[PDB]
Amino acid sequence: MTPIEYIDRALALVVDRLARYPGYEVLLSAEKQLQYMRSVLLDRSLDRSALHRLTLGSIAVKEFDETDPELSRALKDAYYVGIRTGRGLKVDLPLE
Ligand SMILES: [Cl-]
Ligand SMILES: [Cl-]
Ligand SMILES: [Cl-]
Repeated sequence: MTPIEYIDRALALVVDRLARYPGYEVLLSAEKQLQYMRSVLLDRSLDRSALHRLTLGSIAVKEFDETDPELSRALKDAYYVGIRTGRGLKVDLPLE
């Protein structure tokens, strides 16, 4: 799995949930923070600074641990892989 696949998983679940709770500011905030992490992964010119301002882990615990554990887990996975630095990720060579 790549970090982006985790982000995209979380995003799909947030979108699914938004179909049920279209107004929910918490989900809308989560969607914004995921999209930002996604853009950071895709574009090096984008400043990585604001990553420290993200609250996805806190949101999962406070809002979804009880209510929606599938979403909670997905948000936590996405937050973690999103703040992991570039330099520690793993690479597979062809033929290996
Ligand atoms: Cl969890
Ligand atoms: Cl790290
Ligand atoms: Cl790793």
